[PDB]
Amino acid sequence: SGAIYVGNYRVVNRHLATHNDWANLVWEDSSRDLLVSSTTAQGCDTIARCDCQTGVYYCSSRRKHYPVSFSKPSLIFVEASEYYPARYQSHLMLAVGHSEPGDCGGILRCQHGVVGIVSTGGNGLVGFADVRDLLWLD
Ligand SMILES: CSc1ccncc1NC(=O)N1CCC[C@H](C(N)=O)C1
Ligand SMILES: [Zn+2]
Repeated sequence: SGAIYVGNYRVVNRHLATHNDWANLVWEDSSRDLLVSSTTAQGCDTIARCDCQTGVYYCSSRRKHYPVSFSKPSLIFVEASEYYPARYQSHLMLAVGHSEPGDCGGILRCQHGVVGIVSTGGNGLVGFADVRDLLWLD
């Protein structure tokens, strides 16, 4: 679990969005596993606008942060799950690092701000949904 809070927006994994997120929907994209909902309170986070390929992510299954080198956002094949059929997920960045399903929502940050959130993983890999291209979040 986990979310980014920026301005009057809450960014979550689309497969983990709540009834309240869908009732206050701003934008969603199943191909990116992202959903953004509106909030009444001002958010605590700021978004990176950069081309960093290194950063640090929070891993809830280890209660720890880990450093990572990650690929540029791209179209990656993701196997079927209880949430989606087998498909290509877009704007996804992969890295070597531990992750389990419940780790989705952990933030990846570089020195400039929030880069994205954990969205996929397996066998020593972790994948992050990029948010740096969503200029309207600011
Ligand atoms: C950190 S998620 C993870 C980690 C380790 N084994 C497996 C997984 N699970 C996954 O990758 N998925 C299940 C939830 C929906 C994800 C999607 N973005 O399509 C795919
Ligand atoms: Zn950066």
